[PDB]
Amino acid sequence: GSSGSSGRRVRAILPYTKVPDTDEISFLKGDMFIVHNELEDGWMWVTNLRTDEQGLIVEDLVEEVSGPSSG
Repeated sequence: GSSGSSGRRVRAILPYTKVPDTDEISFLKGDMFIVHNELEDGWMWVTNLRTDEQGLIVEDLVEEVSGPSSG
């Protein structure tokens, strides 16, 4: 266990179409996730809270969940 991040939270602003014959996962707009590992080429090993599965999503199809406003 080395120095890193705790766990960034993001949300799918739009529905994606996982790739056929791969680990990728299909999510829907509104579905949250949990950033566990930060990959390269714009990718991260997160886990959908709805499907409760792990996969590879792009940081371009998600948004950062942070702010003063509640919720």
